[PDB]
Amino acid sequence: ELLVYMNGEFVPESQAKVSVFDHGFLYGDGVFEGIRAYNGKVFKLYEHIDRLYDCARVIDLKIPLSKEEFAEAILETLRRNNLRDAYIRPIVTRGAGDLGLDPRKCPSPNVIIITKPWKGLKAITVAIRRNAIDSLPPNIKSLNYLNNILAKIEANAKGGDEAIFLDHNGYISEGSGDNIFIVKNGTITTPPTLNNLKGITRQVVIELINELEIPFREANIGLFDLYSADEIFVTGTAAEIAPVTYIDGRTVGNGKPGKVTKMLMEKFRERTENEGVEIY
Amino acid sequence: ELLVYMNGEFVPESQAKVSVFDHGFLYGDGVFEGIRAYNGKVFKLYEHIDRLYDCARVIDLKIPLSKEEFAEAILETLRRNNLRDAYIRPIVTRGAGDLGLDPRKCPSPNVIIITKPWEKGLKAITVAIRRNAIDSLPPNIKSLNYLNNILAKIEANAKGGDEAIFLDHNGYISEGSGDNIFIVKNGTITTPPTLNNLKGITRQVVIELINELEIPFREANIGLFDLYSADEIFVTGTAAEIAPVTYIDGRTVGNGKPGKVTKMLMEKFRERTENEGVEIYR
Amino acid sequence: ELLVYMNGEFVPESQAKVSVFDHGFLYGDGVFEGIRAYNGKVFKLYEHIDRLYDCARVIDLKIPLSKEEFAEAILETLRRNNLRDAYIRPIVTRGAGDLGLDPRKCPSPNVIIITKPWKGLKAITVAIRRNAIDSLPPNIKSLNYLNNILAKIEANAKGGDEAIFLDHNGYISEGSGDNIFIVKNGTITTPPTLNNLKGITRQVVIELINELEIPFREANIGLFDLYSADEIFVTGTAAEIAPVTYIDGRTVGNGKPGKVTKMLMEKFRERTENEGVEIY
Amino acid sequence: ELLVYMNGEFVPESQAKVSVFDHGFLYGDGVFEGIRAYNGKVFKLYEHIDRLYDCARVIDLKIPLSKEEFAEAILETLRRNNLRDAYIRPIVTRGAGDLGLDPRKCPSPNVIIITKPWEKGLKAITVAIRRNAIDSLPPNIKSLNYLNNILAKIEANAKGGDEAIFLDHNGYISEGSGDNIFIVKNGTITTPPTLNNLKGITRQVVIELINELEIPFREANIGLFDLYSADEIFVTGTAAEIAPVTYIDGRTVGNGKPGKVTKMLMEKFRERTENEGVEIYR
Amino acid sequence: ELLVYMNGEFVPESQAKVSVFDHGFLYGDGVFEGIRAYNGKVFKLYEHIDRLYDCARVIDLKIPLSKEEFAEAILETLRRNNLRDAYIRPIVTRGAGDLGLDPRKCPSPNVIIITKPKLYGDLYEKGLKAITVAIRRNAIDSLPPNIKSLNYLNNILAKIEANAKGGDEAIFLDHNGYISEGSGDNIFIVKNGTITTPPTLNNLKGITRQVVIELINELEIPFREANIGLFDLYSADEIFVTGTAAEIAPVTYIDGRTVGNGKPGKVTKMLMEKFRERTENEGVEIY
Amino acid sequence: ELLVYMNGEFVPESQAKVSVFDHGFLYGDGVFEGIRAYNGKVFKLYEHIDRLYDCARVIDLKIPLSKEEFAEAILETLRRNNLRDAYIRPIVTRGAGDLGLDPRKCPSPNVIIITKPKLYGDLYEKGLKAITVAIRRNAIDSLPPNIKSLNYLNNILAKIEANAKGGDEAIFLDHNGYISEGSGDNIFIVKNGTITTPPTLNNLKGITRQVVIELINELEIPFREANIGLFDLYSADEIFVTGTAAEIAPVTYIDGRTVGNGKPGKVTKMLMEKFRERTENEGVEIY
Ligand SMILES: *Cc1c(COP(=O)(O)O)cnc(C)c1O
Ligand SMILES: *Cc1c(COP(=O)(O)O)cnc(C)c1O
Ligand SMILES: *Cc1c(COP(=O)(O)O)cnc(C)c1O
Ligand SMILES: *Cc1c(COP(=O)(O)O)cnc(C)c1O
Ligand SMILES: *Cc1c(COP(=O)(O)O)cnc(C)c1O
Ligand SMILES: *Cc1c(COP(=O)(O)O)cnc(C)c1O
Repeated sequence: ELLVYMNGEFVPESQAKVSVFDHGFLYGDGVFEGIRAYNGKVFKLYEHIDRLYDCARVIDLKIPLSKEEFAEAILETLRRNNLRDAYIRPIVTRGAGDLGLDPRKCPSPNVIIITKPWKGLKAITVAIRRNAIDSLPPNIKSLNYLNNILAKIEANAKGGDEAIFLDHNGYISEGSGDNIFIVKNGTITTPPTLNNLKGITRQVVIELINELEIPFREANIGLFDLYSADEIFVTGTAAEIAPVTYIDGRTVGNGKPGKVTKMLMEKFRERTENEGVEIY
Repeated sequence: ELLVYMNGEFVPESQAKVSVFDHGFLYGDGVFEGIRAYNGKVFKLYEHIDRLYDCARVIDLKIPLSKEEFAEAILETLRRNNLRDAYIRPIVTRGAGDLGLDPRKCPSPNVIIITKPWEKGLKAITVAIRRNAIDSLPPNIKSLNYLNNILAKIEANAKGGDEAIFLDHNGYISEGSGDNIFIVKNGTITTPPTLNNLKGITRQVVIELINELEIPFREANIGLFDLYSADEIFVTGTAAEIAPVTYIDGRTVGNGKPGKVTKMLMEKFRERTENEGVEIYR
Repeated sequence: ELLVYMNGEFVPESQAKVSVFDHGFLYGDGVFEGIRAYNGKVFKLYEHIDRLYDCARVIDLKIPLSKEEFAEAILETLRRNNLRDAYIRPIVTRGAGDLGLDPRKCPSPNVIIITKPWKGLKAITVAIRRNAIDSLPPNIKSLNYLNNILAKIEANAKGGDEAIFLDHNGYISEGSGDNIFIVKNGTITTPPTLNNLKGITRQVVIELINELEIPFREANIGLFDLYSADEIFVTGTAAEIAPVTYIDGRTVGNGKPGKVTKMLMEKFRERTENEGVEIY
Repeated sequence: ELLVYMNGEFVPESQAKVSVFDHGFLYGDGVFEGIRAYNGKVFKLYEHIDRLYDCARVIDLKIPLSKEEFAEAILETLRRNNLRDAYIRPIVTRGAGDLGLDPRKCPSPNVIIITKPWEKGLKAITVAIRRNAIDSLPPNIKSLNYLNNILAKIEANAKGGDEAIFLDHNGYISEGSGDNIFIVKNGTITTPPTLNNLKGITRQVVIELINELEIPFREANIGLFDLYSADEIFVTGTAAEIAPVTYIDGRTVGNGKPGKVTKMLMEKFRERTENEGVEIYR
Repeated sequence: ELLVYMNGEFVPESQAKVSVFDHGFLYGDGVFEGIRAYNGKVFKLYEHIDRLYDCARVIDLKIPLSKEEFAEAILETLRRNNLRDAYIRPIVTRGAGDLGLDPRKCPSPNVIIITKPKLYGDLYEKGLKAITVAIRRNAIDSLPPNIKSLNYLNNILAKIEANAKGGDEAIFLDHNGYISEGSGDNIFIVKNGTITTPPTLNNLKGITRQVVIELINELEIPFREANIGLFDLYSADEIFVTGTAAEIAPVTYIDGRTVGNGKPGKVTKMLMEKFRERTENEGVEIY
Repeated sequence: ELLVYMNGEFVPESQAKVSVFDHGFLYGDGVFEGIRAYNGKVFKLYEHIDRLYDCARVIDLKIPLSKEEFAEAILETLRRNNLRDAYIRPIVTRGAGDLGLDPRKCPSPNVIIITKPKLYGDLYEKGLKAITVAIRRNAIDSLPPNIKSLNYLNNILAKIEANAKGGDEAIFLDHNGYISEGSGDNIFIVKNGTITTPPTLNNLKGITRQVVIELINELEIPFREANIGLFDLYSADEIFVTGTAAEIAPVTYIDGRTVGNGKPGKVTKMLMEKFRERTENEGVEIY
């Protein structure tokens, strides 16, 4: 049985439980990460940690471990589970307090680390818009994911593998759990991150694009751009690079993964084979 | 030790815990209520349950109890704890599934019920952060995604406020971080339409009291100009009841003491909580 | 073969054609109506005419017939086709001018009248928003219907019989071609018309609701209201009252037409049997 | 008499007519282009066709000609009319179907090609009506729904303007009613990003000329403040080419005469239309 | 020479000047009113004063006079100039401070009251030609339009558009595309015998507007306070605007378009006559 | 007593007054500048003048002085008061007209120049405590924030919030939720060694801001002009604001939250020192 890190103890999965009084559970008042181990090494471990700490700062939550201790803890929980290929979900919550909202009454944050062993998508645009930048900033990878879940429920009902959000301005934002890229006449465009999330996989992809010297723009786009694109793909830690071959039932290109997307998938695979922090 | 209802079992508080795999924890993927018991009667029990079932429907969650069984579970939890004056927090979550978002992989929801035992105004401040928008995370869902509200509270804590007041994206007043808002100006009471806030049970009772008293009343969008020129402000909710707001953004509301109308509504509300409700021990 | 009214001539359907230089065709620069004849009488003929003329005024288009002459023309084209149960599509365009946009160069509007013989809907909310009140006012029943068509294309791809628009504020607007009503705990709500279209069928329905003394509100609503509604229906000249029994795959009530909706359908049917202008 | 291309036939202008059942007429359900021929060569023929096919794809319309065949049809229509200096208007519509909206009932699109034979600035005015929004009726589609643009022109006609200037809902400058917009301020040229307007072929040529001349250039959102303080303004499009704007909202732009930079771009553009294009008679 | 009230002193017009350091001047940091005297009586004097004090409260400015003392000051300045028919402009400013924004550094508000002695033209025959402006009304959460403040550049910019674009009157929309008001007057429309006017939130809670609604309800004309848009303006049977200085002004053309027959409408004309009657029959006696 | 330039005359401060009928006073209808003299030299004098003339053009106001005559007037008013270190406030107003809004009825603008003799405190140690305000910045299509106008009540309202809410400095968002600026200073952030500042569209095209970007590019610090939001502010390593009066001011706390260690950051401190050097080495000689 896999062990979960809970505040420094390793607890079997079936017994890994949090107080119902934890503000993480009552109010989604916490932050989280998603990280992959490939063949014994943790891909972009430090970058993910840095984002976690930034998100914690945004919600005014003090993580009770230094960054190095957090990295050790992630590594120790993979070893304890004897994992080499894994998805890792670190979570930091506000902890318990009074029953109300007030985070000043919550003296002890809680730290959890879950480790689990490890043709394109039909995407649909959803009616629901992404969380606004001045209500629930979407750059926060928080435990408030019901915006994302409502979009997923739409896609499930409407013939889609993946939901695509616009923002309130009508700009394309992202998928429900992944950043979005388009290819047109050989130029790649992706939205600026402000209205979506500063994806680590997106950042790797951009480095690859610039190394391949493929023309690239970070620019807001709309429905006209999605429906006229030669290729679409989405990016994220779990999905990696995933081709999107239909959009609202419309065929993208010939309906199979495009040339630029398949090229980047191969380069991305190479980076995951060659980089990372050693677990053992 | 108080006991927590958990899927039909009564569990000591200290051991009342949920799987870290529950999407309620992972994603705030659930709904909740807040209910008061006053001297052995639950106030507005059925209006709370009905709202819970509406919010669950909006997030496409089937609660695995009939409404009648939910009512019985709440009353039984109160009884097991010997409570007569209490605050009650029902929660329903999506339960566990895959580690990803998709609620279709979540076969079994969790039902939890927490019971706890139970003139100067509030100083309010308006916050920079806007209310969750009606086409992103509709504020009418009393869900476990409460970081909008907590972000507002963090502002109020830093800015000298007991209560944070939200605007929406249009610039319309919305509500407090956990309470609806009313103003009084030249004998007329105005409160925002519920669309950009939440359909409060307390707010509804108060409208009823207003209409009994024949005080002129409007449900209409308002802005900062209205807050800053009001004769009285108050907020409403299950825990706070009716709470006068005596300062706004450091500005004195009337004479800084609770206003004539607010006080009259406070008295009438107290009478309702004394005289109506569902009896726990019967 | 059915005849079409074209500027006072009656022209067989197969030869009923408009100059490609008509600004109606080049730029959708015209207005239109939809009207039903039931058993020899034209339902709300004068109301539809009045709306046509209001829409023409909004686009600064002078209709070259008085209102009475327009009514005569509609009646004459139904008689000429010997119709008793019909859909009528009157259309007024800018006419031809210079090839550019300028309506001042277009001296002669064109008047066309088409007459054709005559479980709920699964509705889906669409990603595209309704035309804005200060860009292309949706109260104009104009020949610019591509907003409406793009929504229809979404619904067709996404498992829907009917598309439902929000506006830019997130408020519910209407269906792609019909007004929307909801029923909850016995109260009926419909949006104010500003962000949709002042439907004649909607107006009849409201009169019926007030005669049945059913609690009613004209109030903006959102997704929360649609997904928690006991009943939904849409209204329009062609559709009449149409029950909506699914919304984004979610069951409305028991998945069959609700009690209040079926009651109004029966009352509406009675009004169409008893009112109208006689054709013969 | 000039002939119009209509689904492969060449029809005298006076008899070139489409079914009143065509959704192009009923609902403006189609796309169009605008193209110039200069001294027996078509300027930017392929960039126009490519845009037509993009706009058709966005409205989910399959044009029943390959791009190469469309190019041949345009050139043949010009030849049949003996034209050398011309304005060309290709149109593709959805064709006829049911009388209702649904494009699935429309089996056969219509292809039409119209050919016509072919220093003081414009007075511009800003209009009240905003540009069609990017998530309602995306302005980048050169569709037959042009009433947004005609409403603007009606304003300009009533308000003393040769050209109407749109803002978008954010308050950003968008474009003219049928032309893109550029400003010049202290030696730098700025033009809006295309998202809230239309990806003009003329605008693209002009950016190329700007970059050849090494004049500092920005693609950036601008507002009224920028228009009202500009040293020069000009608009661009196939019919107008580069048109100086010498007044804005009655305010004089520079000295009221076309500006130094605008004039230099006008000369360079004229050279391109003289020297590049697809030959009609070859 | 007319006298201007200036903090209790009465100063000839030509000498009535304020320090260049008054934040009223530097920053538009103050509030104002517009009130009319008709035939020796001040119309809605106490209502205008109540609004002044609310606007002041909104900008966190304490007016150093009781409401009753302000009413006496207005009446006194009228008497000292011997006026029977007049327009009155009370102004309260923040006063002088440091050069910076901060109102805490400003100890002493200035109170000024200007008093000055109807538009030429047969308003039963000839209305205003209105244009809708590109600029939008100041937003309810940036510079709330309900404040009758010295910040009137939004309003002046709209007037400049109108001046340039062949209008006598500028009409604002708000950011939502809802009709707001004219540059200085609330707006009403009439359609199929029903009168509509926007809620006041996006414009200003006009006292003339309020009087007109009272007259409307007396006449039993169907009435709606609702948001409206361009479609409503362009299809209206009648349009008029309202405010203290101009009273009820018909709008007979909008953005080119003829309203009705291009003359003031029947409803408008009836309201104009009733309003003028109202101004003869009510008011606070100056003498 | 210091003298104030007033349409060519030099008037002692205490006598420097403007008519209550000047539309500058009634309506905030005018434009201004803020310029500093350091050690006998005026810093970016011609740039400030160019901005004044652009703001005037935006509000359709013709300044009745050539740019060169305006430069001489500023220099002259400094010399007449014998200043070496000073803050200069040129103002141009619409002038007097009729009582109404209409700027056509206003024949004669007023030109005023105020000249007055650094914030107390170790700015290498102690920064500003900033709060984000509920009120949004004036919108780009209602009252364009790029205009340095006499309509500063949006800015004063934000300051009032800050005063009440424990801030030294108010920070505005715009209607889109993008960070705009402080109430009177542009804003910069620093994160992982990259500096970001908003495009000027939703705020004001600051001259201090422009100087700072020049210094940044000299230092080869990575730099982005991009929109940003609350997430960016709350996670920034450093924050500072910029403007003529305050120069470069570190912001060490935002809405409760400690920025870095609560002291001015390394990048900020380097820019402050370089900026001060710049102000010693450039400028138009007064004498
Ligand atoms: C985690 C996440 C992403 C992608 O981030 P990576 O760092 O590539 O895994 C994108 N969007 C949302 C909403 C997410 O939660
Ligand atoms: C629960 C709640 C309310 C008010 O609810 P009552 O039903 O009166 O307890 C108001 N606003 C928010 C955000 C809430 O969560
Ligand atoms: C015609 C129309 C309606 C309904 O109008 P009726 O007068 O009931 O037929 C609603 N919405 C749209 C978009 C329409 O075109
Ligand atoms: C066609 C068009 C343009 C400019 O196009 P060119 O391709 O340069 O002819 C600009 N705006 C609108 C609205 C248009 O229809
Ligand atoms: C004063 C004013 C009005 C009209 O108010 P009255 O009280 O009727 O004089 C309307 N709009 C604006 C902007 C105003 O300043
Ligand atoms: C003057 C001003 C600035 C700063 O500009 P500087 O030219 O650097 O003095 C920034 N914001 C506002 C609102 C201002 O008035």
